[PDB]
Amino acid sequence: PRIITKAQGVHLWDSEGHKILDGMAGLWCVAVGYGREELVQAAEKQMRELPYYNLFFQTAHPPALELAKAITDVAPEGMTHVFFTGSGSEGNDTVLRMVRHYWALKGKPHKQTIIGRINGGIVHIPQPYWFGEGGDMTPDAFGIWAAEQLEKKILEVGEDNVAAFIAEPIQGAGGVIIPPETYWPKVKEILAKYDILFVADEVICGFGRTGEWFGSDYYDLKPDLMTIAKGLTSGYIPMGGVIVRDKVAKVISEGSGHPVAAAVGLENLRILRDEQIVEKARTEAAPYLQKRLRELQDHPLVGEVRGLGMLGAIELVKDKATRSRYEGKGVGMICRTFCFENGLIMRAVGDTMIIAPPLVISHAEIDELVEKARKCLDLTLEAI
Amino acid sequence: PRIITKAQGVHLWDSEGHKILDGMAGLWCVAVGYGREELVQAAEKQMRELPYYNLFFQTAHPPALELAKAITDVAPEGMTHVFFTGSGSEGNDTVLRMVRHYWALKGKPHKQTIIGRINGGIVHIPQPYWFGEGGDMTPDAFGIWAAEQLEKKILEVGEDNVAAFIAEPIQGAGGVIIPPETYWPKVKEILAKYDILFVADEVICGFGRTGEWFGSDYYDLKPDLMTIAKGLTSGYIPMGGVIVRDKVAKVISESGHPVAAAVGLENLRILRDEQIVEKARTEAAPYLQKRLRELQDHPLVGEVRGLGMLGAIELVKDKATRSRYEGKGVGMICRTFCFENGLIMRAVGDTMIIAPPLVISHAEIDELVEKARKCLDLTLEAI
Repeated sequence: PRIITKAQGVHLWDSEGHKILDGMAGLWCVAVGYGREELVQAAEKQMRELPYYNLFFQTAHPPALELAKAITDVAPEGMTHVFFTGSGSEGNDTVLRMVRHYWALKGKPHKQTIIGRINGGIVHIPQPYWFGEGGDMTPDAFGIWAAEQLEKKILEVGEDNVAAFIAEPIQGAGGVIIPPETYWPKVKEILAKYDILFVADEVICGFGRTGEWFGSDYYDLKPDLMTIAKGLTSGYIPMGGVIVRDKVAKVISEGSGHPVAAAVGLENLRILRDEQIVEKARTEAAPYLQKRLRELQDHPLVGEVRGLGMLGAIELVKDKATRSRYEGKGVGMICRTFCFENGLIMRAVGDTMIIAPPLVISHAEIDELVEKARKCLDLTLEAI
Repeated sequence: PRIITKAQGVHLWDSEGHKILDGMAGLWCVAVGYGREELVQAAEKQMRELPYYNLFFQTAHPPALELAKAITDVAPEGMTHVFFTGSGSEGNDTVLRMVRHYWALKGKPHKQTIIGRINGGIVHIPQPYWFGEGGDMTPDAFGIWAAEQLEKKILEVGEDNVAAFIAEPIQGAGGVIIPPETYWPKVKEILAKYDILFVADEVICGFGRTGEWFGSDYYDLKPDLMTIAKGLTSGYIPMGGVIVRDKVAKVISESGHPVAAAVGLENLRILRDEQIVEKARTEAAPYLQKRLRELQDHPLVGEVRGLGMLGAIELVKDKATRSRYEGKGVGMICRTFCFENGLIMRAVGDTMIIAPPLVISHAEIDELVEKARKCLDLTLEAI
């Protein structure tokens, strides 16, 4: 366990003066990067004024109402309400209660089952991970097939027994599973046929991570509920939320947020907008990040490099043609260790190395990342 | 009323300069009172060095670890572990899954049912509310009966099918339901007979509210799990948690946001180093309970009850029968007068309730009860 004494921009400094590039932005959290005093001052001002309370007695410009309006401004069309929580985990619980409450109010209490994906009361369908699970199929065909497994499960369970499909636009913690380009159009086509709610888990994809405001923007999804956290405050203060489409909010309405967290969240969103951090990540940072990341495709250890927006993944293989793994050898952990010893935070999911840098990472910092990553891929192979 | 421009000690100031005594401590949470700059500085400091992280990389003295130890320091017995959450509600969600997981890992997956109380997979037993439900029984005899309904319900569901009993030591949001003195002794007798977990809901009672550190302390309860929030940070930043007994944690074994934890750590340090819990018990609570009970002569008041830093006033139409102005919205009338006259009291039905900041002074207690009596006058005159 290394002791950090400073954090600024994309870098940590440990107690030994070693400078570390944080390629995971905290835990997918620190969108604007470390050391933005403005977020400190927003928490300090709100805590010093009136630390807590709402309705009957409130401050002049309550940050939560302004936060919700600002969230709905950058959210997909029709997403008009926001219910705030203390965390992303509390958000995903809140959302699953909302879908079942929604159907109960609609007079359909049998609509109880949540369909989710492997590695993403509850039933599961295959995740759209071509690299590990697609075999010799084309990405396009494996994406259509995986999406088709949602329809099968809806009919197997029974539409009148299904409440909702829940999914991250891109599975984060499961290994930056970027689906084939056929996947989401096919899922939309299936969702169009069935009276079930679609929950977009945007706790990782939300607030700039794909180059759009939300992963739902990236894939033109029209979810009914979106769970958010993390990037919402750039991780400076805990907070989650559920964004709700107008029709759903209308049903739930007939049958909130802490001010200090909301003040951090409002200021974090304002910075992302007024400094065009999201837009510049899409147009300037991500093109450089993805081109330079894939330059590692030549490495003997790298079976694949994938990524879009500010997400990236590097697969560690034993043979490239067959996409096999150094089974049992804990290659991911070994690579991660060398990463930590050479001032680079990547995380390992299996033998997948994943990165999600702060959105403000510069080209020069991207050069530092891919340089340190190749450096540790050599160290890993040599160690094997 | 409406726009608040300054909050200090036990008072809020609106934009026209009216000083309002917050008799509810935010919503049961502002234990140390408003305007404590130490908590601001703790959050500010922790936010600017490193905002967030877990293992592999950590700050020099991670606040969550110290806070766990500080909490267990003041917690009962062998409450050894703390698991942090973002809120009290998340804490209560976590504790219900913790008890069910505990019995799964022990190979008893049928132990699923949670026993709660009315006004507190789920089954309910009567709340120990003598004023509203005891009729003509003595409080002592009503309290025994209410507790005995816990045994009946365990046996009715079947011990093998019950995971846990969950209760606040004193129901807060339900209207400060202070039980008869015989209730918790009889409940402990019952719990001692059956192999179920006991969850004390301490979101409201924790961190000094009863004059002890916890409601479990006041009634010498030995819960297996305790849910906490609110006073833990004095509401300056949201946080919740679950304190776990050693035997539960050992089975469950087989992290909290650093800024929230840094605020909770300094808030706990203040409650201890300035003896705020102790002085509430020995100085503020007796004065408060005394002056509150002087309202019992008011024609509208059917009962004053209270212990520690909790208080309740029952508004009745007829004292002897304990009857209510049915349908006439009396509690809401009274609360509106309170707000207009610089006093925040919550209404639950026709009970007015208070839970002031623990630091409230005798002068401020005088202020509260002068204002309460004025509004009891205004309420009865409007009726």
